[PDB]
Amino acid sequence: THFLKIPIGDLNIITQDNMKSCQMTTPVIDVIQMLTQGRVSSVPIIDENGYLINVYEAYDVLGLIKLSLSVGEALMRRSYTCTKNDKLSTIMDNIRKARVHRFFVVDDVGRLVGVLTLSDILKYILLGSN
Amino acid sequence: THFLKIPIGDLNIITQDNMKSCQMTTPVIDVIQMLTQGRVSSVPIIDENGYLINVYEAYDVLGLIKNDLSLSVGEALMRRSYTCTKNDKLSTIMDNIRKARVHRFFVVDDVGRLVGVLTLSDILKYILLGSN
Repeated sequence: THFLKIPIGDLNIITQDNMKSCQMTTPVIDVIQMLTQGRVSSVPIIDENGYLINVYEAYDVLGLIKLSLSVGEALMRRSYTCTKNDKLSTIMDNIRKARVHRFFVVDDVGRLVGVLTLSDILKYILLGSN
Repeated sequence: THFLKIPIGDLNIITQDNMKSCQMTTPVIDVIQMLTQGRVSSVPIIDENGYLINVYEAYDVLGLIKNDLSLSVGEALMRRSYTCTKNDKLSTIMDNIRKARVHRFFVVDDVGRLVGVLTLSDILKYILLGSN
């Protein structure tokens, strides 16, 4: 019950592997390949310096086709994140509301530092047994 | 634009692989193991005769924890405030996936029994192959 108030940065649950990113100039078709090959349902979109500006989700692709155009153009006019300091309690709530499988972790300036997956939260809970 | 009107049962996208199920009496703690080991975010709840009863999600688990996770799936369902057939058109299914935000759609036959599943991942691969 006390683990809920502990900052995720100390919960040994954030990972920095398999979080390949894309850019405003990345073709959608290329991002689809990233989603399928990487077993992920969303890819982070950052700039040249590493700042997280948004994300491209498998859902967006479904809306897109009711190809080669970049991610920027694909999101043109159509209808998330946390820091290592946030508490697991508020994060689990935001995950439920937004219904996403990955919460990207950004530093104090907005740069992508890691990712917190729903899978790792569940495993944390599973071990919560014992 | 014509593939959107084709029934998924003819799109060679439905699978019968990783789809282990559970029951109303299955302890949530056991369900959590299925989600993690199967690398899935939801598990189909079926009964003794194969009928699809409901679906339990990882999001549901997060709900129970604002306490003991040995409680059955049945009881857990009480604390929370999906499906299709091989005849449904791809267009209808992609819209429902988008609106409900799920990664898997369980496929049932005409009698309501689970016969397979349709993952978002496979829909994407189907789209990707659109590079012909």
